[PDB]
Amino acid sequence: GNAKIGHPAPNFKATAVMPDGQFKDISLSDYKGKYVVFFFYPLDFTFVSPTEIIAFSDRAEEFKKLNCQVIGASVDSHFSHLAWVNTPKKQGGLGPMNIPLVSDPKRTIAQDYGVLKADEGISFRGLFIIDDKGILRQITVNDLPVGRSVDETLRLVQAFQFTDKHGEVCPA
Amino acid sequence: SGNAKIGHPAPNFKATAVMPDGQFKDISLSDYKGKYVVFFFYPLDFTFVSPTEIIAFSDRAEEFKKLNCQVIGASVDSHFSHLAWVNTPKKQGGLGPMNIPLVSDPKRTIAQDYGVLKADEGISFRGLFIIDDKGILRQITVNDLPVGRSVDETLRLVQAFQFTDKHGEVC
Ligand SMILES: *C1=C2C(=CC(=O)C(O)=C2C)[C@]2(C)CC[C@@]3(C)[C@@H]4C[C@](C)(C(=O)O)CC[C@]4(C)CC[C@]3(C)C2=C1
Ligand SMILES: *C1=C2C(=CC(=O)C(O)=C2C)[C@]2(C)CC[C@@]3(C)[C@@H]4C[C@](C)(C(=O)O)CC[C@]4(C)CC[C@]3(C)C2=C1
Repeated sequence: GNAKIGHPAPNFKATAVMPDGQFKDISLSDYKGKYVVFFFYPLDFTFVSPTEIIAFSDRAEEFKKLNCQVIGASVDSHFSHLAWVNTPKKQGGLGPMNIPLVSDPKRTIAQDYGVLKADEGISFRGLFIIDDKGILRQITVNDLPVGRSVDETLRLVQAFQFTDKHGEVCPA
Repeated sequence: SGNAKIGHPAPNFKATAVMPDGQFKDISLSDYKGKYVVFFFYPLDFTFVSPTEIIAFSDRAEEFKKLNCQVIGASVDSHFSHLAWVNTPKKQGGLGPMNIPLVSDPKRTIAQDYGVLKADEGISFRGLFIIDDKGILRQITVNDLPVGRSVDETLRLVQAFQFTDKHGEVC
C-alpha cells in the first residue's frame, strides 16, 4: 500500500452511512484541521466487529473532546452498513451510530492502506491515526479474530497531540 | 515496503544480540518457534523515550513468560552500544540489567524487512510485531518517533491471539 508514517495519508472518496442514517460521499481531506482515526473492519453482520464499532460510537464524545473524527470502513456496501445500523440493538444490530461508516466496494481503499487480505477480498483490522495536517502518525493492523481497544486509541491520539504542541507552548 | 504480512511467516533474521546475562549471542527469530514472540524496534540507543519502553518490557518480562511469550527488542545500533547502555545504571540514565535480549541491526536489513526503516535517517520507527508459536505474523504496530508503546496493550493482544488460537484449528 501507500500508507507511510510521516507522509500524507492516502486520500479516499467513498460513500458512507452517516450518523443521521443517510448516505453521503465523504473524503479523508474533508477532515483536514482535525485528527482522524480511520479504522477498517472485515464485514458487516459479524461478531467481533460490532464490539469495536459500538465502542467507538458509544465513546465518540471522548474523541470529540480531542478534536478527533472517527471513521470506520469495510468493503461491504453502504446499504449493508445501514441494514446493520437498522437491525435492533437488542437483536444484534449496531443501533444508531455517532460515527460514519465508509463502504470500500472496489477494495481500493484497503489496498491503498496496505490492509487488504488479498486471497479473500476483505480488510484486516487496520487502524490509522492521521494528524490535523493529514500526515499519518500511527499504524495498527490486527489479524481478523482480534479486536482493538478504544482506550489505547485515545491514549495514542492524545499523546500525539501533546507531542505536536510541546514546541509552541508559552516559554514561561 | 517490507515483507511483514499478516498471516504469513514473519521475516526471519539472524543477528547479534546482547542477552540478559550480559553476553553476546547470535540469535534467530526461528530459535523461538514454539513460543509467541513480541519483536519491537526502537530508533537508537542512549535516548529519552526509548529507555522507558525497554525498561518497561524488561521489568514486566515475567508477565510475558507466563504467556509462553518471548520479548525481543532491536535497533540499528551496534551490539557494543547496547552493552554499554545495559552497563549504565538506570539511576544514571542507562538501561540497567535486562530480562530481554536486545538485537543489533547495523546493516538495517531487519528494519527494512519489517518495513520500519525511516528513510534517509537510518533509524527505525517504533515498530512492534506479534508472532505466534508457528512463526506467523499476527499483529503490526508502528508509531511515529514521539509516542511510545504500552505493555498493557501488548499483553492484551498476546492474550487475545492465544484465546482465538483455542478455536477453529483445522489440523
Ligand atoms: C506565553 C505567554 C506570554 C504571556 C502571556 O500573558 C501569556 O498569557 C502567555 C500564555 C508571553 C510571556 C508573552 C510575550 C511572548 C508572546 C513573546 C512576545 C511576542 C513579541 C508577542 O507578543 O507575540 C513574540 C512571541 C514571544 C517572543 C514568545 C511568547 C512570549 C514570550 C509569551 C508566551
Ligand atoms: C491439516 C492439514 C494438512 C493440510 C492441509 O492442506 C490442510 O488444509 C490441512 C487443514 C496437513 C499438513 C496435511 C498432511 C497430514 C494430514 C498428515 C498426513 C497423513 C498421512 C494424512 O494424510 O492424513 C496423516 C496425518 C498427518 C501426519 C497429520 C496432519 C497433517 C500434517 C496435516 C493436518
